[PDB]
Amino acid sequence: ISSSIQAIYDRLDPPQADQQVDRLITGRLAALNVFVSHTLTKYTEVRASRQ
Amino acid sequence: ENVFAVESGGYIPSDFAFNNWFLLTNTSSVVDGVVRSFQPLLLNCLWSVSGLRFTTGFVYFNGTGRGDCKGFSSDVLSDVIRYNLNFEENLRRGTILFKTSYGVVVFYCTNNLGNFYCFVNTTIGTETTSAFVGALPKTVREFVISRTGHFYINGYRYFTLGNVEAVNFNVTTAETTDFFTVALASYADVLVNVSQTSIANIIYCNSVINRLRCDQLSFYVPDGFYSTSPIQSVELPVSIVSLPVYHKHMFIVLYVDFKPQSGGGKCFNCYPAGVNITLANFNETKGPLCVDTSHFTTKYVAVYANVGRWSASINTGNCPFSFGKVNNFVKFGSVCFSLKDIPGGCAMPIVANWAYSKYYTIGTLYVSWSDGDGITGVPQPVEGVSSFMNVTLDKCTKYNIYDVSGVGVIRVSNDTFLNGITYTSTSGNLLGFKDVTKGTIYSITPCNPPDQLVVYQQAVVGAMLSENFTSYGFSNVVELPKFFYASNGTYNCTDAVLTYSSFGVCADGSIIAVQSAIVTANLSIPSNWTISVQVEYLQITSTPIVVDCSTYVCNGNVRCVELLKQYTSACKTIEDALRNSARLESADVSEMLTFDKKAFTLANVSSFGDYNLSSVIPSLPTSGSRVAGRSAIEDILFSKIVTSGLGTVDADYKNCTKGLSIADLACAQYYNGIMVLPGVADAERMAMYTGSLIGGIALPFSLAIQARLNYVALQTDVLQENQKILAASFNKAMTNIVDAFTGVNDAITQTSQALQTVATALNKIQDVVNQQGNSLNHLTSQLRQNFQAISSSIQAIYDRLDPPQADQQVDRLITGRLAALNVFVSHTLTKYTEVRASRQLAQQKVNECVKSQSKRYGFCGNGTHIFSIVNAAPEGLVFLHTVLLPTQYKDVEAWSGLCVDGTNGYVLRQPNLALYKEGNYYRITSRIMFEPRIPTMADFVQIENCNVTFVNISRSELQTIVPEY
Amino acid sequence: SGVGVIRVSNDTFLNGITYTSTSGNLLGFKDVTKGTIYSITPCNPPDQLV
Amino acid sequence: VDCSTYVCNGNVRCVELLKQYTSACKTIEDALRNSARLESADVSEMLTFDK
Amino acid sequence: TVDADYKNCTKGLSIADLACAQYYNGIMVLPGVADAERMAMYTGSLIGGI
Amino acid sequence: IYCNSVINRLRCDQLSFYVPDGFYSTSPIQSVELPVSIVSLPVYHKHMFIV
Ligand SMILES: *[C@@H]1O[C@H](CO)[C@@H](O[C@@H]2O[C@H](CO)[C@@H](O[C@@H]3O[C@H](CO[C@H]4O[C@H](CO)[C@@H](O)[C@H](O[C@H]5O[C@H](CO)[C@@H](O)[C@H](O)[C@@H]5O)[C@@H]4O)[C@@H](O)[C@H](O[C@H]4O[C@H](CO)[C@@H](O)[C@H](O)[C@@H]4O[C@H]4O[C@H](CO)[C@@H](O)[C@H](O)[C@@H]4O)[C@@H]3O)[C@H](O)[C@H]2NC(C)=O)[C@H](O)[C@H]1NC(C)=O
Ligand SMILES: *[C@@H]1O[C@H](CO)[C@@H](O[C@@H]2O[C@H](CO)[C@@H](O[C@@H]3O[C@H](CO)[C@@H](O)[C@H](O)[C@@H]3O)[C@H](O)[C@H]2NC(C)=O)[C@H](O)[C@H]1NC(C)=O
Ligand SMILES: *[C@@H]1O[C@H](CO)[C@@H](O[C@@H]2O[C@H](CO)[C@@H](O)[C@H](O)[C@H]2NC(C)=O)[C@H](O)[C@H]1NC(C)=O
Ligand SMILES: *[C@@H]1O[C@H](CO)[C@@H](O[C@@H]2O[C@H](CO)[C@@H](O)[C@H](O)[C@H]2NC(C)=O)[C@H](O)[C@H]1NC(C)=O
Ligand SMILES: *[C@@H]1O[C@H](CO)[C@@H](O[C@@H]2O[C@H](CO)[C@@H](O)[C@H](O)[C@H]2NC(C)=O)[C@H](O)[C@H]1NC(C)=O
Ligand SMILES: *[C@@H]1O[C@H](CO)[C@@H](O)[C@H](O)[C@H]1NC(C)=O
Ligand SMILES: *[C@@H]1O[C@H](CO)[C@@H](O)[C@H](O)[C@H]1NC(C)=O
Ligand SMILES: *[C@@H]1O[C@H](CO)[C@@H](O)[C@H](O)[C@H]1NC(C)=O
Ligand SMILES: *[C@@H]1O[C@H](CO)[C@@H](O)[C@H](O)[C@H]1NC(C)=O
Ligand SMILES: *[C@@H]1O[C@H](CO)[C@@H](O)[C@H](O)[C@H]1NC(C)=O
Ligand SMILES: *[C@@H]1O[C@H](CO)[C@@H](O)[C@H](O)[C@H]1NC(C)=O
Ligand SMILES: *[C@@H]1O[C@H](CO)[C@@H](O)[C@H](O)[C@H]1NC(C)=O
Ligand SMILES: *[C@@H]1O[C@H](CO)[C@@H](O)[C@H](O)[C@H]1NC(C)=O
Ligand SMILES: *[C@@H]1O[C@H](CO)[C@@H](O)[C@H](O)[C@H]1NC(C)=O
Ligand SMILES: *[C@@H]1O[C@H](CO)[C@@H](O)[C@H](O)[C@H]1NC(C)=O
Ligand SMILES: *[C@@H]1O[C@H](CO)[C@@H](O)[C@H](O)[C@H]1NC(C)=O
Ligand SMILES: *[C@@H]1O[C@H](CO)[C@@H](O)[C@H](O)[C@H]1NC(C)=O
Ligand SMILES: *[C@@H]1O[C@H](CO)[C@@H](O)[C@H](O)[C@H]1NC(C)=O
Repeated sequence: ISSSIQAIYDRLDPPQADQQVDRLITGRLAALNVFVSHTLTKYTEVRASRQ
Repeated sequence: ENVFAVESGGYIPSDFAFNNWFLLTNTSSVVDGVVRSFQPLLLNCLWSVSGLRFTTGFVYFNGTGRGDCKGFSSDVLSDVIRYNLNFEENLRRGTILFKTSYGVVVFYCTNNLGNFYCFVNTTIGTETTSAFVGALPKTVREFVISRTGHFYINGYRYFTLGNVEAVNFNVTTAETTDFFTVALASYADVLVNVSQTSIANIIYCNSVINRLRCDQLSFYVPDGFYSTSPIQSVELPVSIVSLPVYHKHMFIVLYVDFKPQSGGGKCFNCYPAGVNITLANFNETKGPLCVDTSHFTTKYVAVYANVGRWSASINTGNCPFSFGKVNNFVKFGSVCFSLKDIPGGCAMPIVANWAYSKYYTIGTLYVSWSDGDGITGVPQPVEGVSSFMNVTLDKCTKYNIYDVSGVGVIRVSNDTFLNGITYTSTSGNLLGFKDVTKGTIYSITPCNPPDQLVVYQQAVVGAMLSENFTSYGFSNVVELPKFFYASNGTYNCTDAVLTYSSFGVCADGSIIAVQSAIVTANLSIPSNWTISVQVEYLQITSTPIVVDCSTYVCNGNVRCVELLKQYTSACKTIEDALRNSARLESADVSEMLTFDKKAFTLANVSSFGDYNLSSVIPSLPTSGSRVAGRSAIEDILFSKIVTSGLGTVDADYKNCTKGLSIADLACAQYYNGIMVLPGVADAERMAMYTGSLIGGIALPFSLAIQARLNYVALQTDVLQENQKILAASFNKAMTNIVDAFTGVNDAITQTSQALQTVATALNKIQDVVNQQGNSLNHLTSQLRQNFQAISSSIQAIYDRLDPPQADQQVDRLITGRLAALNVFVSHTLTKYTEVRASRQLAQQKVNECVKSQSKRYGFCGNGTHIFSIVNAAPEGLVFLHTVLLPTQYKDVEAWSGLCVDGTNGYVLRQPNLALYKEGNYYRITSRIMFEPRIPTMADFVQIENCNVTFVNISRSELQTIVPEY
Repeated sequence: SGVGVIRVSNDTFLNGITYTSTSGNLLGFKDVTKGTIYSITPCNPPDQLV
Repeated sequence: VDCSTYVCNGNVRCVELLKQYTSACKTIEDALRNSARLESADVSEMLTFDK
Repeated sequence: TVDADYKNCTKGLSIADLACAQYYNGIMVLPGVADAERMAMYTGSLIGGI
Repeated sequence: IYCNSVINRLRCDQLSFYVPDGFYSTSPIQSVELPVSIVSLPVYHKHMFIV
């Protein structure tokens, strides 16, 4: 429904709200896992550059 | 008796066996694992009753009527009563009675198909509606009643009774030896270690450190820096801001009335009598009731009594909001309600239910809307043209500001901006807003932004804060260039146990920053030499993991596998990335682990005399089935480190379908298609490699070890005093580090240089084990997650649905589970790249330190190096380095210049060193050190002069300097 | 629900009626009337081919 | 990254729901922490001094 | 930004700059491992090596 | 090729006419139809047909 997680809880009964929020949790954990790959990649490239 | 005194505050003492106390469940009790849950394990009172006599009593969850409590007490409203039974007549006679808010309920069991069945006598008005409820589980050892009427027997919820005031349990006891304990308990938040489906040990997530254990599912937390946000204030003011608007106002009031059936002539639970429902002002001759006004409010009115176990409610049904919840500033372009169906609108069922066990849509509310705005739902009435702004400055607040909502601290701010009315980050969070009527700018700070905690030896030793006051109960704060730091630090330490960029933290939690032969001189030199053994660990490998992608994704379901084929090469690319990287680890480690039979037979205590290397040489093959076995320090190390509850890598598949017992983690993850390959570095091949490499120093053996001293010290250190006493000193140092691995022994500061390295090594090894466990846990646990489908159980989808519709549900699970694999592949490949660097460092450490004698400083221990020992460790090699250190540190004087035949003078161009004379010898050494090592040609230049600051010598006495001048 | 081989097993456990992995798969169950414990093995777990 | 704060924006109901994502945050944030510790070690080793 | 400084991010006297705004999202840039002082020290020593 | 033999199934499931030397995971094909087993807690068997 929204990116504003508080707005989901403002709108909905908790059983239905939690299944909306599971979409945001699953998305945001994927967004972190992408950023971790960017970060680790850059450290490996930089480790070669430092050597 | 096996019963205990409750600790003050209500906790269960950490040594307790949990002998017949069960982890409660609504379903699916875990076999082995670490789990975090709310459980009734915080105890408000506990006592026992014993079968010499019997007493019958009614115990109220408010604590009334309880027994004589042990160790501690509290008078709060309990959530649960636990009865724990020592004895064998179980529930097969006697009764349990519940004073329910409307009457007495009796539970009892009977066998009058020779086994026992259980029945509940709900009694109302003195008519008894006796009901069956289940078979009795065979050996009742615990049963538990919640205040909300859940009844758990042996840790499973057999049924529910609805709210209870008081419980009585009534028994006649065959012996004086019979007893049961009783406990009144409250739901508390705990981390639990479960083995063979029984509680082994627990911790409570109450203290700052235990919360950091719980939130990482680990009983041990490795040293490091951990992010945490402190728990937020339990209830919050509300603040509201909006643009002024004409306050035309409306109430949507919904009234629900219904009656029970009664007297059994119409059966009390069977369908609601007397149902009446209305909206106010729903004159349906006008059509659906519509919100004409700018602000509206929703009210639900319960006209019915809560007679018996009857309840009623609105539910969201299929709407993107709930009735009631639309009062929270939800906005619409138009919204309308009806009790007759309306087109395109969702419907909210007006549900009555009895006992949460029979449910009736006594009506429904039909609701329809346009998105947009001009209609807002609000908590309470409003009037006129003027509109309030309601704000709670400087306190954490729940806000709805210009139709944006969240939680934070609202504060008036020094900025002025012409533009806009709300200000936001890239992430769309509110950062501030403008009071449009007044031109003031307010800023939003999230209350409890993340702090960061420094953990060292499983206490929080300090914290890093965005503000200048002592969170976490620390004593003092200091400013630093980019944050505040808070600690119980005395600022009187110099050795850092952790480092974080430019900053070192010492063991007190206190924080710090980190970084002559020319002269007739007085300089300070060790007249005695002492040796220390220093310990370092490098990971050599990680146990390769290969996943059968088809089995992981589809759980073996045949329809799923046919659908998975459409994901062209998706499995192929995942599983081949894991296979290729496993093949490279196997090649590299197998290349590294050499052997040499000659050196291996020499690698023995017989070959070392005074030097008690007995603890580090590989053991004889007492089994005969091997060339070698683990050393004493290897067995201590492998046994001292707890294999993770989150996922094993010591897998063995040859029992996983013989099936004589319920699967351990190794088989349980193999069922999910995850295979740990056999370790590339077998304990035999490690003992062979390591033994050969220790034997490489025997290639007279103590005299060769003494020759390694001679690179520091020629003349003195071959004297029997040094030969014997340095060997005795080595044996003492070895005795200290083998004790330190064997068990916790306190380090004084002098031993702490060595003993901190042992503590550092064990924390690094336990961290490697725990990271491997977590990586594997995150993969297996994702199978439990349903990716916006009906269920994670792929067979259940096919049980429910026609194949065309089922396959589109399953595509959600396939897409999710292929993403979960792709994440695990990145974890795995990352760890192999980190380990490849660690392995490369380790094999050059083997060359320089272990085989050679390293000429570097600080590369093998903080001290002057003589030799190294290696041993196996978890996924690892561990190193012992032996190093020589100043003692009896005092003046030994040093000379600029030497005067030759009393007539010619010698001046020296070797500033890296110090030059000194003793016992008819002259010796040149690093500026503060006691190396009896001789000077050389072209260190000295010669002049037709002498000075009184020189020493005096003939051209034959020059032989003490060199034979060459 | 699922597919697998159900087998009577040597274990005894007091707790629960169903037993599960971290992945939420059934690993076994208890016949509540009789106190026997049964274990579930998935038929055709992955082998590996050279 | 504080994975809990990134995913849930500090909302308390969300954090209780996020606990069900067993070790998902733990593996993200420990990968970032371990790699940060290695960068700090390597650069701190490289940047010598001689008065 | 990566030139972060957290010691103003809750004093709150002005609306957050990017450094605080991303810290609100739980993203922390650690202090640079190579401080301008430690760089000047390393570099100076290494130029002095001639 | 026809995905009938053990090796040809391993070719087909990798979309390759050539399979490189190595170790390949496979689960053998399952029995074509299955008995049904049912377990449930005892309950009062009041019964109805929706025809
Ligand atoms: C099998 O399934 C059943 C359901 O079929 C599960 O039953 C539920 O279990 C959960 C816990 O897992 C229960 O929640 C806890 O209930 C405690 C008692 O709550 C009742 O009384 C309080 C007032 O005393 C009411 O507020 C509750 O709810 C009502 O009020 C809210 C207000 O928002 C309404 O929304 C509801 O509609 C109700 O009208 C209940 O009537 C309660 O104390 C407990 O609170 C702690 O935990 C929450 C988070 O879960 C914290 O926010 C809160 O701050 C409390 O924790 C802190 O406070 C304690 C105080 O001593 C301190 O020690 C610490 O500081 C601590 O951090 C929580 O709400 C739920 O009520 C229950 N439902 C039913 C219907 O029974 C079973 O548990 C499950 N079994 C297993 C084994 O999994
Ligand atoms: C979680 O709970 C289980 C069960 O208590 C713990 O496993 C047990 O751990 C103990 C040591 O804490 C092991 O005991 C040792 O076993 C060896 C080998 O038999 C023996 O030589 C030692 O003298 C000692 O007895 C025990 O074997 C092990 N039991 C099982 C069934 O695994 C586990 O360690 C707990 N985890 C945590 C983090 O608390
Ligand atoms: C616990 O709840 C019980 C039941 O409501 C309370 O006991 C009753 O209290 C009323 C008012 O004093 C009396 O009329 C009843 O006769 C009491 N019954 C019994 C058996 O005592 C009790 O007072 C409550 N206790 C606490 C600590 O709140
Ligand atoms: C629970 O209620 C049932 C039904 O009222 C009780 O069983 C009846 O008890 C009376 C008196 O002994 C007998 O006349 C009936 O023939 C019984 N009916 C059946 C079906 O057995 C039962 O005794 C109550 N449970 C108790 C008191 O433990
Ligand atoms: C830092 O010092 C403070 C005292 O200045 C310690 O505070 C105690 O904490 C324990 C555990 O919560 C309490 O039982 C005590 O009552 C507290 N004492 C006071 C005076 O507040 C704190 O534990 C110390 N922390 C560390 C890690 O050293
Ligand atoms: C208590 O249990 C005994 C079992 O012998 C039974 O005879 C008695 O009627 C019970 N009394 C109550 C009040 O449940
Ligand atoms: C119930 O079990 C007891 C146990 O000895 C037995 O004596 C009695 O006959 C049984 N009653 C029945 C089957 O009705
Ligand atoms: C239904 O309930 C409402 C609210 O109490 C009331 O106005 C109305 O008279 C009741 N009866 C009918 C037939 O609507
Ligand atoms: C602000 O909201 C609170 C919440 O109860 C209320 O008590 C107070 O009257 C409100 N102030 C104004 C100006 O409406
Ligand atoms: C505060 O506001 C005034 C006027 O906007 C400005 O001169 C001053 O520099 C500001 N100081 C800070 C710290 O924002
Ligand atoms: C921070 O706290 C300390 C100790 O109370 C105090 O001396 C100092 O003035 C405070 N302010 C700053 C900016 O350091
Ligand atoms: C502070 O450290 C110095 C040097 O180690 C020591 O002499 C002194 O005793 C220490 N003081 C305390 C009490 O920590
Ligand atoms: C060590 O050497 C001695 C003889 O030098 C020999 O008797 C003994 O068996 C050897 N021990 C081992 C385990 O190699
Ligand atoms: C070597 O040290 C170990 C320490 O446990 C001891 O058991 C052994 O007897 C010692 N052997 C010699 C030759 O000193
Ligand atoms: C495998 O089963 C056999 C049965 O003979 C047993 O002896 C062995 O200990 C079991 N091993 C494991 C790791 O389950
Ligand atoms: C190295 O050892 C010396 C002498 O024990 C000690 O003063 C110094 O602080 C140590 N430095 C490190 C980095 O361990
Ligand atoms: C089989 O069960 C009995 C009793 O539970 C136990 O003594 C025995 O050790 C078990 N053996 C195995 C291999 O599970
Ligand atoms: C932080 O606030 C202080 C207020 O005294 C100000 O002097 C300083 O310039 C600010 N620094 C940053 C980076 O915001």
